[PDB]
Amino acid sequence: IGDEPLENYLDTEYFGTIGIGTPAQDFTVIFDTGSSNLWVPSVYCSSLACSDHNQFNPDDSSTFEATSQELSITYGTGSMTGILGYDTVQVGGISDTNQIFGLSETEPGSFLYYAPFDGILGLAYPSISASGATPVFDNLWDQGLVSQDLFSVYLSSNDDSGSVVLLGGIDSSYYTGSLNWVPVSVEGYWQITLDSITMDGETIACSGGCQAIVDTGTSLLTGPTSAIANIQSDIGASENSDGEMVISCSSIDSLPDIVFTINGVQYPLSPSAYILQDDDSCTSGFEGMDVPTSSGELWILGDVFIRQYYTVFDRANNKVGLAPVA
Ligand SMILES: CC(C)(C)NC(=O)[C@@H]1C[C@@H]2CCCC[C@@H]2CN1C[C@@H](O)[C@H](Cc1ccccc1)NC(=O)[C@H](CC(N)=O)NC(=O)c1ccc2ccccc2n1
Repeated sequence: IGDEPLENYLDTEYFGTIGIGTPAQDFTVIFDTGSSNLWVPSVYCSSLACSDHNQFNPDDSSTFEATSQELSITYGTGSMTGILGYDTVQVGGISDTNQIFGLSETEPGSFLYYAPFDGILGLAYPSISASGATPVFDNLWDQGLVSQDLFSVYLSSNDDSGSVVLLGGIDSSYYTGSLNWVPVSVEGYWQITLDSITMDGETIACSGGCQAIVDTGTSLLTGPTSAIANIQSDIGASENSDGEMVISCSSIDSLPDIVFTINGVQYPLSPSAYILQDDDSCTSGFEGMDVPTSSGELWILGDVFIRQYYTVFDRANNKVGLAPVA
């Protein structure tokens, strides 16, 4: 069982350190359950974002193996192109030998330039991995480096330390009650069916159900634009002249919970969860973002949600487990 500590950066980004190569070259990466590739910047990249982050240098590792397979990934925000290579990846105390990963060659645009972290470590299914690159957790399982085919995630609140990804285990001290298991509706993302979103026992979005993903790599709780506007209206949020969904810090205390029903079970978020506070600057924890799929538009249950619920991602089962944080 491997234990990867995560830094909680401003309750907005959670990343941990990994080593790549021999000897290990270190990188910070988002542990991202909404994607499946591992990549880091490399010395082959001249983009601005590569210039202000740690760069992998294959010529300094005795265990690197080149490939000629190319890689291209577009995220919600940010994108990269690169080349795949193999090396040993030290993650959560495990030596992940023979791990295929991306060496960036372009990282265009500005979001990544300002980001504290170097790269991304995807924890989703191989079906959404670009160039069909074996994801890290799949490689760990395939090599028998974890005995149970599952991992769990605790994300801390209030910028505290203690966030972790537990590779190959579940630690019950992080949660109250027993885990509620939710079947994966579509295997690619960790995608599940949301049954309803309610406030004061009135349904306010996702009438008749809707698809959602559990995504540690997304800060906010996102959903279709029109539905989110309604929610924002419902919690009394309004965009300021600077493009920021502002809310009076007094509402944290007046407002009711917003309840997510998942596999027939209620998962409330109190105002203190769905409203972000920073010394009398309070923004909405909801953000409108349209994510079209075959099935339907996706909701994203990001860090706003995950901070409240210890999450188990079970590949043996194809289930997500949830329970309220301790
Ligand atoms: C959703 C949003 C608020 C924009 N947040 C993010 O995107 C953060 C931003 C972070 C900083 C920069 C680098 C990426 C990380 C991780 N991501 C979360 C990350 O978990 C994100 C969640 C997501 C899923 C689907 C659609 C959009 C967004 N996943 C992704 O972005 C995955 C990555 C992949 N190729 O597998 N991308 C897609 O699934 C993707 C992107 C663009 C598309 C355009 C047309 C058709 C299909 C498309 N699919």
